[PDB]
Amino acid sequence: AVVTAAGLAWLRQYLNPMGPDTTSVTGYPDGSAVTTCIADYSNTFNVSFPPREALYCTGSSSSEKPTLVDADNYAKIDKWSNYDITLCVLALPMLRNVVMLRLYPHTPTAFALTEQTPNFPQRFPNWSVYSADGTRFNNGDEPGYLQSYVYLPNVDKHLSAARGYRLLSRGITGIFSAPALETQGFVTACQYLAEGSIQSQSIKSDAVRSVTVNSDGTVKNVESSSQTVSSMPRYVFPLDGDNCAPSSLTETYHQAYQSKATDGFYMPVLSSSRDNPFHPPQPRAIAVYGSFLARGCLDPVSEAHEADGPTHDIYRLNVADDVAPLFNTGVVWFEGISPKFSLKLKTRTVLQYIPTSGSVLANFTRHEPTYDQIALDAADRLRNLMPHAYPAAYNDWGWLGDLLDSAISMLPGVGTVYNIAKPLIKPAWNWLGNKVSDFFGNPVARDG
Amino acid sequence: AVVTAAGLAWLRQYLNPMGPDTTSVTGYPDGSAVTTCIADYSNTFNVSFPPREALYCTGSSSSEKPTLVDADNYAKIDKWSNYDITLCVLALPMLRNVVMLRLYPHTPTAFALTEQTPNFPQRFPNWSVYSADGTRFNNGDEPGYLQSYVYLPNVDKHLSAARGYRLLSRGITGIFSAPALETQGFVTACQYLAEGSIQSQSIKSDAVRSVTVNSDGTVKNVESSSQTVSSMPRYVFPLDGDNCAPSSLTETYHQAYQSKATDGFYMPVLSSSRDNPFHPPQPRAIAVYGSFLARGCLDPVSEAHEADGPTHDIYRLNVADDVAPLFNTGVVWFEGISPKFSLKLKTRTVLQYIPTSGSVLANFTRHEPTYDQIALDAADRLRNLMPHAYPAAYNDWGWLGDLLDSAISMLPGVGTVYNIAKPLIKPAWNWLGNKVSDFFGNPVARDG
Amino acid sequence: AVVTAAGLAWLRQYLNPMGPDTTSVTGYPDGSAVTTCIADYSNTFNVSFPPREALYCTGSSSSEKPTLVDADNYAKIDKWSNYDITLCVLALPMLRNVVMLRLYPHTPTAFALTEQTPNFPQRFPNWSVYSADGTRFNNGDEPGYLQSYVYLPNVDKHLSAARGYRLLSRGITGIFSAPALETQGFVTACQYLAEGSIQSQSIKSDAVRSVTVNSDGTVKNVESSSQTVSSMPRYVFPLDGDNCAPSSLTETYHQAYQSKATDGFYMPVLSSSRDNPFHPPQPRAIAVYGSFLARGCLDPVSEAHEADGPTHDIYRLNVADDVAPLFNTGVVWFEGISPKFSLKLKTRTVLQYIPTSGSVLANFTRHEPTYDQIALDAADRLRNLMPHAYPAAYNDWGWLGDLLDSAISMLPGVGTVYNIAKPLIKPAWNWLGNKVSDFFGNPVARDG
Amino acid sequence: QYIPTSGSVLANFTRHEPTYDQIALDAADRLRNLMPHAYPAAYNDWGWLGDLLDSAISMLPGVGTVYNIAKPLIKPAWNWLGNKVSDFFGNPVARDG
Amino acid sequence: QYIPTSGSVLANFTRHEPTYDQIALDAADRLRNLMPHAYPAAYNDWGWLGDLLDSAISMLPGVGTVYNIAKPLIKPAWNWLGNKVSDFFGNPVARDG
Amino acid sequence: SLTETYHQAYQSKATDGFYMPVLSSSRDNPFHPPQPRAIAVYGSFLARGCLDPVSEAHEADGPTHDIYRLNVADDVAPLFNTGVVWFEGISPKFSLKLKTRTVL
Repeated sequence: AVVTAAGLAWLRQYLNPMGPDTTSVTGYPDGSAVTTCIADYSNTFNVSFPPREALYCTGSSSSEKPTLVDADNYAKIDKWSNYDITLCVLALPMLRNVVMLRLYPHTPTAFALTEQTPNFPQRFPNWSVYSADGTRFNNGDEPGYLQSYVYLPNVDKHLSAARGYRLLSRGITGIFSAPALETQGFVTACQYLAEGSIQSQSIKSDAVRSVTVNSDGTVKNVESSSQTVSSMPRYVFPLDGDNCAPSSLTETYHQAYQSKATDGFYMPVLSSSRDNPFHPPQPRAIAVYGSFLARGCLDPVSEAHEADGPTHDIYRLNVADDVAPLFNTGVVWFEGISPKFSLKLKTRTVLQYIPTSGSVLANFTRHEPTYDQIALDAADRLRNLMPHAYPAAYNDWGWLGDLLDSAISMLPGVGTVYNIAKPLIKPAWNWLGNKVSDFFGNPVARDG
Repeated sequence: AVVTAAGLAWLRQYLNPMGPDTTSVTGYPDGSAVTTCIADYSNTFNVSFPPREALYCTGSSSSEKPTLVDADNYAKIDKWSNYDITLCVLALPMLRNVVMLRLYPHTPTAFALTEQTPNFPQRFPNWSVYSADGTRFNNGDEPGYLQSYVYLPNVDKHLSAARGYRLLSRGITGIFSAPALETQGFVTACQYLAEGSIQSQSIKSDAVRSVTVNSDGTVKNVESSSQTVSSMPRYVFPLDGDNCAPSSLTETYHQAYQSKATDGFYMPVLSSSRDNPFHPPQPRAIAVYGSFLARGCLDPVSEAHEADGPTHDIYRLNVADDVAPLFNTGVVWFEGISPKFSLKLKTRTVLQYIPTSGSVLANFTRHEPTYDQIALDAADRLRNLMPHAYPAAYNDWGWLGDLLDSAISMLPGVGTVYNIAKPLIKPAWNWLGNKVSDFFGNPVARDG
Repeated sequence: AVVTAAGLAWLRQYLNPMGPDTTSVTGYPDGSAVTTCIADYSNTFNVSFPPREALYCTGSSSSEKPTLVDADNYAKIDKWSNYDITLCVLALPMLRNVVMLRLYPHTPTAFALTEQTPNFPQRFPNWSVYSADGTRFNNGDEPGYLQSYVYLPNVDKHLSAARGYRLLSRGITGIFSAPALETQGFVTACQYLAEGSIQSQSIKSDAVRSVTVNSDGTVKNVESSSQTVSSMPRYVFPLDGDNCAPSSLTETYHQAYQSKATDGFYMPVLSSSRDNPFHPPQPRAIAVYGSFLARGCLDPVSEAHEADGPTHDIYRLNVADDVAPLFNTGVVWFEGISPKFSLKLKTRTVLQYIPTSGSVLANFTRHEPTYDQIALDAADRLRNLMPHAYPAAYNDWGWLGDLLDSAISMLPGVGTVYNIAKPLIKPAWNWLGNKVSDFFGNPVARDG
Repeated sequence: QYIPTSGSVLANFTRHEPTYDQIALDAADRLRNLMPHAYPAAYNDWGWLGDLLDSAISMLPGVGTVYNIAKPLIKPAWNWLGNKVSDFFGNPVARDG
Repeated sequence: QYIPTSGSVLANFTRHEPTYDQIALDAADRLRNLMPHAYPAAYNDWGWLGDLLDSAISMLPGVGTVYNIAKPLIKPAWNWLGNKVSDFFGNPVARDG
Repeated sequence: SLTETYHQAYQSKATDGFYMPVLSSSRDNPFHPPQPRAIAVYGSFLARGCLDPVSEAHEADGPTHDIYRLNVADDVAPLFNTGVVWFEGISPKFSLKLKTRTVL
């Protein structure tokens, strides 16, 4: 009839993963009564303009050969460094490869992605170059942008030796800095559910064509193996790549965060469902689900055009992972950034495991199978009204917890004992104008 | 603690889409806080016995050639027109292609469907003929029945330029008429959840068989490519085609509607779940999931029979669409109808969009992110006791809303303020006998 | 505001299927308002050490030929009968093939399973032999263990003629006996959710290699059909076969049941979710989802290694069924059993159907569409704290129902009228030590 | 009703509600002798049936009666041809329903 | 606003809220004649607008008035060049916002 | 089109007939002098003309709509609605008694 302490702690870490108060770590409030190990991964990366030595090419040049460093086309990228740039991070729900960084010479019209599968995508300290025309880059081309993945190795090691898993919470912080007189820029951030699924695209086999005109060999096997089959199953994400542009996100989502670049960002990525069931580790090739080109049987056609129906283009990422379902996909855009910037990324991912016997996790188990429905209902109610992001320095929210959670816990059904906790009003997060008010109208000091 | 006005309006349009009071249009009560555009499509079609000029054939005759009109086999169909006929409409949850009409010379034993993929299925003003033996019809055969799809083009155009969608409500009205002294007939209607899914049937590749008996060419590539792979993914509907016959539906479902033909029908198709999450547009080839023929590994067998396990026959419809999940499939049967009938179909589909930037929908957005749990709980409670269909002239239900919704909104949990609203009793919808009573025992005037 | 009688009866049969009081049969408390037929299958099997006449071999020997009896290698299995043995039952959620029995000469390190698809798996009265090295057994090999499936034929016949189904409850009882002075042994039991899914593994096609060196035939079709496609869809179960060993289950699950062998066991397998929606019959080849061997694109690689990513080994079972989703998988281990034992298995499966018209079920329909949310919430709350198994003779629990259900029904939300029912404490099920206490601290008489 | 044979199909659809009632059987005896032989096809859900007719008649059997008087019972007139039909308590019926 | 043509795109985005109001139209007439022609680009979300200006003016039309007095209305002085701007109720405005 | 566009639109079975009291669209009804003129129905334009960047040579042929002359002259009552009905699916041997009342 009242929220427990464990449920409240879980709610606090789920809504504010990077909060200074969230020192202890607690599991999902369903009391699964299973030996579980809750792991907390905190990582920091100082990303800046990459040097030439950590910059590989994805074209057919590095096809069978391992990664090829740029053959001193780095002059063009220095030319980029002359002017202002744009920096995007895409936080897909992938467990490892927490975020994908991308550097552009100037703001793109849309989040384009290469059709051909890239060669050797690079973990963060290295990058991989893509051409201006949306194609893989070989040496002697026109560089279009740089891309890299931020990889957590310990997450891989632990997901290896685990019977099941579920991601408890994840937050990303973006402490931004630049030399004085070069702080100009804007930061935009937005979350949105991009629910992927295990799908297989429709492909075609190759018909065999043999002409036996041997004197006694005249079989003439001309059979058509050119039928339609299914490619290997891949986890496809329906991220609206054509609408990941900054203005699109701003006008489409009203919880979208906007500020000057120096404020950084802080995205506590949130769920999109009520329940968080355990899942077995299941790494799969990730792909981004593009737009279809052949309508096919969307219009009156014959059987000959039955097969080539509405087949969407699939962009292979050449990256394999098991994703956390039902979590939002986040994305920011640091547009108009000085080239000699410095971004301190700080990611905190806390997630639960069912340890495998004899594995490492078996020595760090925790038996606190607490049950709580009030906390889950409150999480459902808040998910739909919490801001998408915050300034990087914004933590330890006074309204959070003793005020917001208490004021909202009275609403669920009539599971309420305290008559009234506190009236709740619509906040106004005008970070650009310094006219920000919290959920109870109390003005916030933008300095803190 | 009380249902809002927006939640009540949504409930009203969800339960009574064709209601005269439902003039305003409102979105789903979850307050998604996303720019949304709610579109209302109202369409009217005067379907009657088709003339010869709008009647194409689906056999191999129209395989590569476009649609072939019937080569004056129309004499047999006139022979149909001599006697009474039967008319079925199948309202699958497909977004476009709202319903599928079908004309039979006499009542079929079951909803048979052709095994071979038909050639050029026809939008409504045209029809396509199928043979009596359940096969595609070429000219010079025995016509078995006529089939057509009712297509909404604006729905296609809007679903093209939309990031996400969800179907808010859908209703179909069947105003029936016939010349005086020819009103004889019966109408049956029934809804039932036929939850389709993206599945791929198991098919076989073609083994290559080459006999190199050339003097120096003697490789003899005899490798068996005859392995088992997956066909292209299709959205399959498990509609019990063998049990879509009228009597089957009547005896199986107790909410099934029955009346004399002149009364028409009015089906407000209902959901089958609590939540209605947004989905990205995803047109796929629709198929109807038949019955399996080879048991395969359902019995002790070897590996040679491991592959050909329980593979069900799949009936390709040669029609592509993205379906609204979790909504019921409706079906009626106008049996014993005079051949020179006239049915005015009136479909109203209201559904929500997340507009794509620059698209048309972006100019017609609506920001009313209202939240309501009472309305959703009431919808869950009602879905399970609302009649499947109504007489065509039955609208503006007095019991609906101020009485039924109020009387039921007290039940959910104990989220109740008013002590008692009104006792609720089991209605008796005896439309044939003119002894109909509503949810509170008040007799209804069958005239209105 | 209070649990109904039908909801309470459903809860009782769901928690205690083999309870003597559960004579009447009741459906799921959601009031689906559909004609339903609830079927109860009670089966008894006296399993013992099989004789030579009912013992077939799974190797390539019985590949095209039907089952081959053992060619008097039965001497080795008699040698097994000299010493103590181990007996496992695996209760997967398969509707038919309720359990899978397995006999070992001595306790295995893990639940190994053959990589090659076995030949003709045997229904219970017959068994099938597997080699010691984890391979299929042909005559003249070293027998490793025996395996069989317990098959319910009536379930097959009824699932054939049914539009939809859902499994209401299932219980398995293990009355154990042995000659006097041979009762030594231990019994372990455990349930755990192993949520399977329809998956297709990634396989490769065979590239065609033709060398036309005919004088005029020099086409030289060398095209590579060796691409990557998807195998047929199979229902894969992620059962942690490497951790189905007894000690693993004991230390991993704290609700795991342990006792001396003579006590038998009684597993009321439980759900893992709140809702139990109807599903259409959908038999599929079952498979057990092993462990992957090729990391593939889990590490930086090229496109040539993109395809062969993290592909897990799949163990085909050569058995087809449609499984009940969201139910736990149970497993016991009778370790250190005398060879001349005798186990009376008693399985009770009660499950709901939507009858097909004209089918047999249509004559045994039941219209009691009762609705109850309190019962479902109570079931959710109990699922997480009920013991996994019981001694075979333990039924008719006093704490169950009038005490446990009443004491717990006050917790859900504040849907509570009676102020306090009874305090609830943590039970201690120390069946080995005869110090067992129920949910209210009342000591239980191990004799009853 | 059936008594299922073991192993037969009926054995999976059994029902244990062995309720006993003599009042219902006596009422059935009393009604059998005064119920109309047939009805118009559309005539169902009789208002007089059950809460009225069965209650009004259940007081008669012997003196197995608790409620003093339920409702007076009169002879109905089923003149379906003439549209002058009256039920067991004189209430005119709408031939449409 | 549009009156959609049948079958056209607008037909899928219609809105039925035929609200009637004469007070709003009269207030619009009264304000049109005294509202400033333009504003600084950053000037939005006027505090005086709506709850204050519209309320204070809605009492004037005829005597269609329930609230006795809302707020006295004075002539504003929009001296944007000199940073001496005052709104319709004399409250100085911060030129920064 | 009329049914879905107008919510005050009347629909019924044919036997019910109809009764349209055509209404004004304005507040005032000032007197006007008789002024018969050729009536025409204003169709849809075909030549965009200066709706797009063009020269003077295409300045003249701007957005000129097709006009359908009715070859009928009258003076119309301004500000009154235009009514329209449709008796669809009528038996050929029907009989419609029109009764018009105009007071002016």
